[PDB]
This record gives sequence, structure tokens and C-alpha cells, in this order.
Amino acid sequence: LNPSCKIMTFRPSMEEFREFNKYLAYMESKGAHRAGLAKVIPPKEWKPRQCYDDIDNLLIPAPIQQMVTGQSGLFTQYNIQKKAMTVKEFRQLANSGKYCTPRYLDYEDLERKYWKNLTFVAPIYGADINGSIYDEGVDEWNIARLNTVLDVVEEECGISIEGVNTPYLYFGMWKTTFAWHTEDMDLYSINYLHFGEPKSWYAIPPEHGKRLERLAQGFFPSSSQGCDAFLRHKMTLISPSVLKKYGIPFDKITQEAGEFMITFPYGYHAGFNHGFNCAESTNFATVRWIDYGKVAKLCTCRKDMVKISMDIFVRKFQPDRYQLWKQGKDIYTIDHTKPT
Ligand SMILES: CCc1c(C)[nH]c2c(C#N)c(C)nn2c1=O
Ligand SMILES: [Cl-]
Ligand SMILES: [Fe+2]
Ligand SMILES: [Zn+2]
Repeated sequence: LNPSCKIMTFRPSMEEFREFNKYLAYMESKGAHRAGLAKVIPPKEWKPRQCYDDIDNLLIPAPIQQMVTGQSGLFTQYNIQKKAMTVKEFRQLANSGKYCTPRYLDYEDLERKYWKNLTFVAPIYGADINGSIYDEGVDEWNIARLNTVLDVVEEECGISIEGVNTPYLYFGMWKTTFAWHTEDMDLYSINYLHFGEPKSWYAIPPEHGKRLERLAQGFFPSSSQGCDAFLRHKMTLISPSVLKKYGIPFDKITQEAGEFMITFPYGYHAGFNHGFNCAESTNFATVRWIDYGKVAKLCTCRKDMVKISMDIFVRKFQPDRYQLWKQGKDIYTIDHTKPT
């Protein structure tokens, strides 16, 4: 299944698309998860929102200015908080001469310009804004209620899932960056690009994730000393030139407005926004995730990082293993290649 581990693009008919959980089972049956990342283009007629005009009025409480330092494919970034502004003000800022997308020939050209210009003007973004902007009543692929095993454990068993299964908005401009990371607890994520300019992605197959970790520890030995899972800080940038040089396998793809990207457990991803845009995302889980969550290597640094107790998931979905697990005896290494 997908021996190349390349990013797959899916084009479901309305009939296939209707049921998210079933279609996701189908994607993995084709080996989509080997790449760490997949794209799903919904059928043309499907619209999660009739009109986006009102989103201009939404407030972005804490826009962040992204300060990047380093050189030649290896960078670290930190955040400066700016004053609140409406999406409309943010779009006008994004479109100004100081912040707008440069002229470019094709995506390959724009990508070169991204990596060449990272340490000049510092771009601004709004992230982790709570809420979904789907219309009421949209029942397909509704990011606010995907009904995965996360939801079951929360609603049926009353277990806190720490807010990770709720929907968040991101408002990008040119050159705003998501640094290399896997999801909290090595969950899945889903990202829909509502409107605006594209978002480019890089992804490393989960089966090669440890090689990215070893390369990062080698280039960022300071960061590494402070925290065993320092890539979860989302402050570490590493270019595809550097990946190619040290032979870490990866793939790239660009997401356009109206398209979904799914990231899979332990699928390291990074990327950047082409221009002003708006994306909605959340985390979710399936049963195949449970063995990733049990071994996910967590940040020790700060007091507040997301940790979900695995107890309920092993007890309910892996009852055969539960006591072995609680006795520290459930030892395995994950097969990243097979469906569950
Ligand atoms: C620059 C704002 C921003 C952040 C911080 N992270 C992410 C992810 C992730 N993961 C993606 C898909 N987009 N996105 C963003 O636009
Ligand atoms: Cl530029
Ligand atoms: Fe992510
Ligand atoms: Zn940490």
C-alpha cells in the first residue's frame, strides 16, 4: 500500500464523501496514511458556507507577529503579541505593499521566495481562535462534530479531552509559517481552507519521523537539551533543501481554497501561507491512533501542554491489552504501513 509514501489526493463523489468516518477508513485502506498527509477535494456542489462576507467582522483577539532568526534553511522563531483587530483590518494589512504576496511565476518560484525572504519583514497571523464558520445544518465533514472515538469517550464516558476536538480558525498572510510538528498526543488533524490564497505543506512519512527528530536534535542541541519533545513548541523551521541534503524523505503539496488536508498520527508537517487566507481545523482520533497516543513523547518544559490520559481508550478499545498495558508490559513498535 503506497510503497512510495507519497502524498495522495482524493476526489470523492458526493455519495462517497457524505460519511467522513467511512471515507477516512477508505483512504487508509489505500495507504494514504503512509505519507503522513493527504488531500481531499470535496465534490463541487458541496458548500460548507453560502457566503463568507460576515467573517470580515470577526475579531482576532491576539494577532501574532512571527519573528524568525537563523540562516540557510535552519531557523527558530518566536512570537510577539499585537493589538486586537478585525478580520477586515487584518486583510487590508495583509494586502498592503509591506505584507502582500510577491509577484511570482508558479508555486515553485513562490516557495523559493519564501525561504529567501524569511528574515526580512515579520508577518502577522491570527491562530487558535475558537469557533467554526460552517453554516448551521451542514452534516458532512463538519469539523465541529466529526463523531470520532474522541467524541465517544467524552460524551459516553465523561472523560475530558482537553479541548483538542473543538474547531479553531487560522488567518494567514504571505510568509506566515507553521513550523515542524506532529499534533498533540500524535493525534490526526483536519484542516479546511475556507477562502483566500493557498497554503503550502511539507510532510514526512510517519515511518521516517524519528529521522527528522534526530536531524533536529543535531541542529538544535540547545533546544534539545531543554526539552525532549522540543519540536512540540512549534518554533523550529527546517527547509526542504536541508532535508534533501541529509536524505530525510519528505513530500510537498499545496492546498487551495475549498480543499481539506488530513494529517495522520505521527506525521510531521510544516508549511506556509501564500497570502491572506482563512482555515478551520481540529484534532480527531480513530482506533488506529490508540497505539500512537500510548507512546507519544510529550513536552516536559511547561506546565500546561496537552496530555490526554490513555486509560479509557485502552480499557474500552483494547480490552485484551489493558492489564498488560497498566503493568508497563505492553511493548511494541508501531507498524506505520498497515491499516488497523
Ligand atoms: C501561521 C498560522 C498557522 C499555524 C500556527 N499553524 C497552522 C497549521 C498546522 N498544523 C496549518 C495547517 N495552518 N496553520 C497556520 O496557518
Ligand atoms: Cl517576499
Ligand atoms: Fe499541525
Ligand atoms: Zn517542552
